[PDB]
Amino acid sequence: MSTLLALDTSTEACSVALLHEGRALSHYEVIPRLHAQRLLPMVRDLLDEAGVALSAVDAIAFGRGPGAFTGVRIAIGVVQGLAFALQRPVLAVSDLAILAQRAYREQGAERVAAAIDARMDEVYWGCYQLQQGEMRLAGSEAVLPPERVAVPWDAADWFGAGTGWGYVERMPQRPVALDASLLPHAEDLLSLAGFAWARGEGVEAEQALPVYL
Amino acid sequence: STLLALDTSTEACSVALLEGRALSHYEVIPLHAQRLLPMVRDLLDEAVALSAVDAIAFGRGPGAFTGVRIAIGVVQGLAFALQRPVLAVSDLAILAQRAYREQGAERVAAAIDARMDEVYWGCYQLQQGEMRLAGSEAVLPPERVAVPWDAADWFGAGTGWGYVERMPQRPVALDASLLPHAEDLLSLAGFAWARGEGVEAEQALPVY
Amino acid sequence: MSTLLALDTSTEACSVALLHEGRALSHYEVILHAQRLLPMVRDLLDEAGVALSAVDAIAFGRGPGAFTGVRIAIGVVQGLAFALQRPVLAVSDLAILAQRAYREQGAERVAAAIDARMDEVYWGCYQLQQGEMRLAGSEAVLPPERVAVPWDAAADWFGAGTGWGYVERMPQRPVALDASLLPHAEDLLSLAGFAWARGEGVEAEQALPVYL
Amino acid sequence: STLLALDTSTEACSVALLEGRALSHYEVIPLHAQRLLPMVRDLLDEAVALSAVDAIAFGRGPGAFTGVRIAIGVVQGLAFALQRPVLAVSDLAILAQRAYREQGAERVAAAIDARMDEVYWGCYQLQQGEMRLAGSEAVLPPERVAVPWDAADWFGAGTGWGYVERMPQRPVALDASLLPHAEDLLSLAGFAWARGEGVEAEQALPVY
Amino acid sequence: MSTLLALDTSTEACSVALLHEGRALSHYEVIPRLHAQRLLPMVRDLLDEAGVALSAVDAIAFGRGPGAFTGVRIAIGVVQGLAFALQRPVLAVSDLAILAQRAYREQGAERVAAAIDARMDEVYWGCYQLQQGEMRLAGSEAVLPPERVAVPWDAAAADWFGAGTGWGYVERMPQRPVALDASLLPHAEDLLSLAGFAWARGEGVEAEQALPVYL
Amino acid sequence: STLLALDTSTEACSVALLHEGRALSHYEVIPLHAQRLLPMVRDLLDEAGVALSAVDAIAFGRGPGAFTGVRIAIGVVQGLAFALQRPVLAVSDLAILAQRAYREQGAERVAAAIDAMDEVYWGCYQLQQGEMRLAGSEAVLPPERVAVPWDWFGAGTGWGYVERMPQRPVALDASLLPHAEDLLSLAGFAWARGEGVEAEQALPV
Ligand code: NA
Ligand code: NA
Ligand code: NA
Ligand code: NA
Repeated sequence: MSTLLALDTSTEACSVALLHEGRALSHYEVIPRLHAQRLLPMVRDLLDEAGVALSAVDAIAFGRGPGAFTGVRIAIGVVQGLAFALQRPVLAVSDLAILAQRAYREQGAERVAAAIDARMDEVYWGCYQLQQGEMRLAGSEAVLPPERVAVPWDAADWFGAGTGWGYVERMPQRPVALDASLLPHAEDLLSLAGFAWARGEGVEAEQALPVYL
Repeated sequence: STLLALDTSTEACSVALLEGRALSHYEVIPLHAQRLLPMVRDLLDEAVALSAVDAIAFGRGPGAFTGVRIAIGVVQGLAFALQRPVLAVSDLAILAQRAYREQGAERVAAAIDARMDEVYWGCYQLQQGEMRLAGSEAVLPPERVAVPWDAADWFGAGTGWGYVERMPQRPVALDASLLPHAEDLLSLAGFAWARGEGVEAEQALPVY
Repeated sequence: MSTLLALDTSTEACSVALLHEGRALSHYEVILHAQRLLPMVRDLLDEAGVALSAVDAIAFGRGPGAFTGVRIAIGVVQGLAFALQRPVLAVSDLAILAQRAYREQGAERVAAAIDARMDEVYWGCYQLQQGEMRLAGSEAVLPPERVAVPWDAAADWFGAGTGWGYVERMPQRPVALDASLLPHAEDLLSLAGFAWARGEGVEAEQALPVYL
Repeated sequence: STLLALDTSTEACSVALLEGRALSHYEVIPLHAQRLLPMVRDLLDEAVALSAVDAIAFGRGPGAFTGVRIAIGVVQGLAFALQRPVLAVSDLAILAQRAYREQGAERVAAAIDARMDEVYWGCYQLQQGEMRLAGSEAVLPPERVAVPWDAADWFGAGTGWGYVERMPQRPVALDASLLPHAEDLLSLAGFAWARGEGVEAEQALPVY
Repeated sequence: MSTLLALDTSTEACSVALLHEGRALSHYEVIPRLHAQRLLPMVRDLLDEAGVALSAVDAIAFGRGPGAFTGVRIAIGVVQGLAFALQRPVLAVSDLAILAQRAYREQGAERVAAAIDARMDEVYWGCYQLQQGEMRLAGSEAVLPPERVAVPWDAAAADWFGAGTGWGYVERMPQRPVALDASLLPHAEDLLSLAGFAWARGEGVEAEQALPVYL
Repeated sequence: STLLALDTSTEACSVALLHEGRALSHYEVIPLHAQRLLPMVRDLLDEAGVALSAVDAIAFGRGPGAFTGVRIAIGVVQGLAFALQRPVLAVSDLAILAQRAYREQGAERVAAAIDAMDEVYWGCYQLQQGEMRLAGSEAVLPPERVAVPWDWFGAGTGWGYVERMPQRPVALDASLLPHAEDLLSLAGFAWARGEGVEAEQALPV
């Protein structure tokens, strides 16, 4: 039924995805910070390949951060512009959540501690737990030095996801399994956006905003 | 009486008002020093004069260190210039009252996520119309957390319940995503105002 | 009939402006633009009672200026322009200063300087040609000591922009200067007028910042 | 005109007021949500009606993340209920004006200590009666700090000058212990008010 | 009979051109994109549009500057890489000459003083005069403060045109022409015209050889 | 797989080839890259008895490093790949340093640094199955702000600004530059994972 567009430029990965008639399509490229250069062309190519008009889009999902300061904000701008002009709602979704949901798609983890490298020798951190198909946040998200990091579980199997885990040796807990290369991917944003769209969580374009931690 | 209710203690930003009618505005976005005042103005006009307000209620915390303090400063300012009293209410209590209104929970163990791998903890039991603190509020690791009832049927409300697995006891049902809501603060303020609990603007302060 | 929307967030100023049926409206506020720019755009179209569908091109400040601020404008403009299928008009923020200084003080020769990161200034010199401040030479990012005008030693010229807080380290200085001017969308719009008239518009995808 | 001036951006807590007379109250203690409002009341009475105030000035920062925000919230509240405009002023500028009034410095490199081993940096030059920003304010490591004058005679004011040894240039004289003072904010507000720079209570916000 | 590919990325403009069987074809695009993105796609599009295979190219011309020494560097590398792989000669051509050839094509000017803005209060300077359809340098190019630039013809009696961004400095120059165009930029089509004259003289350098480009 | 690898990221100029599982390399320090790179490619090719048409993919140092030298190697690579119709492999110069310092000094973990005005290019790498993989993220920072993600080596031009790092290492080489053989190593890893891209998309950091 619902046609949803998903954009993420919060990290080194620039990706875009489209839900249309139950089918999901994605483009994903890693570049460094040429995002402004490549985000629209990608939307254009995806719509073109799918044969979907932009007017067909019911809502635009975006990675709201945390991640790169300028990166995140490029996504925000494009999305703001698109949704205001179309007069459609937007869905803000955490990049830590996107990480979590990807680790669930690719590695089958149901309990993920998402961590993203951050400026000034901290990392962004949020732990997620599968609930009815959706990785949902457990506790709160934060920017912490890797030393002060902690899980909300006890004996439980969990996964370390994201480039924050480059700091694993400096961190209290080590998980049974881990992936420190993993980036937010728009395909997974699209899944999360679906759950949010089902609960009707969409907002006006003016409120498409980045997070502060 | 006409009462005004503000809360910025969590991700949630919320304002509410009580002539005899009761209205609420609730927006989840982390910024609070930007959207608070507008929400006030939007509500006063879409319902009423500001100088008609007899008292102002607020979340005193616990919660976000800066968040609670923004609401306090606003309330401190509003009330001083108006020369009206204020109504200090706990955010754990608001959660309690919310879980009552929403799911009919008469016994609510409220837990809000705190810094440094801890939770703010408070247990509330429905007395007359109101959730009321059973014992005292604390800041604890999740493994040291405890309830004052026998385990009876009780509810877990708030973000602190992300740590449920690490706690020594779990309720039948719980909502890990509940946040303090200004409507519920307003209910709680009714009880406090009717009991003459108001204080002068200066004494409006966050909890420690 | 050409209707032009103009956005600028390159510096602490956030401004929008509209050109419709030979009329020019503009708002300007000095204060996180991501919160403010789009609401301003809304209020403005409302105040002029115009619809976004009417707009033929969107003009923007392409920098130089704040790295992230420029990018916020570029992102919104890209997004508006793509959904609307309209072309975009890139205009320099140094040019906008020059155009403002001409409007506000009659200066026909303006050395625009915007304070840049790491003890440098963005520098560009402009002179009036048929009512448009046009670039004379190149824009650059320079230490203030290495800054130079393309004109003969005082006709008079004017120093415009926050780069002029460095006037004492510069090898020369004008008779008059305003180190407090910021880009203003009304001037962006005047400039846009000229660029639209020469068909300088480009696809939404190409709305990008400059690097100096 | 009658103007009110608050600042809680540093350790210092300070309030000041301008009928034609000018009075100041200044106390150094780290708490601000407690002593601010009283200082307001003490000053209004030992001099004047609150509803007589035409505008309110405040330190917008930089400084203490929570500190600045407490003053903002107070000012946001006061001004809204009074329905008067507000006057945003930088704390680095206040330092500049203070070092002028106190030691006669016409060129002041203001530096306030910041988190994460950095300093807030702003250079000010006396123009007409007022210190005015030369270039822009920044948050820098002390080794990257730079002045916009030739080295002429200039002054270093504020806590950021604890890091002087790590900076690439040092002035003839400096005061590492200066803090923003409400008197000086009030001077700076005069210039801003006379230029019609006031804004509506909501737009009162801290700097980033 | 000769097939030449031409590209220029020395300024804000990216342009590409092709001589094939006596016909010229060119695309010119002015954009803020970094060239690295757009130069190859433009080459691709032009070849496909003309129906010419890369392997049919006899030689490749490029503007060797002066100009933005980022876009010039891009050009030097692409062309050297394309030519190393094809094993075909390279034809370095001055951007000051390209301007002259352009002012001649567009404006009819047979004597052109090309000037391009340079770093640090200087301009790149070169004077050009028509010979047999080709604008030809007289006598060398320099990077000079604007007060020292000079023309080799009589500044007043002769008819000459000023071309390029350096003419921003015209007030500081010891002479000026009746007409100038300080916005004029290099165009690959005029690079092509000049490449043909150079090719016809047996110019052309293997990619391996030291390139007559001094940056 | 026949792989060709090029670096002019810094002052050093180097090229390498992997043909028939043999790895060959030419290294030369010369402050002149738009002049010596292609000769080096041709010489190395002769010495391997390989024709450029044999090559399946072309690796290059994408930076960071000297802005001129990087932009030329990028351009050369794009040109080669467009004409041969071959994919390209972008590899960080900081990773290349880290791979060199492993091969040469045995270092199982490296903190690569390259001088940029004031700031220096920073990246920390760890060995994982013979490949020096990035730990956190690469960054441009002033020398003082530099952090580490952890018996660890310090590599590159940027370790000349050692004082107030704040951390000093076990051992270090402040004159270590990127080397094509180590770019080659890293490329083989990238190749094997299907990381190749179009010539069009070869771009610097
Ligand atoms: Na980090
Ligand atoms: Na500067
Ligand atoms: Na060009
Ligand atoms: Na010049």
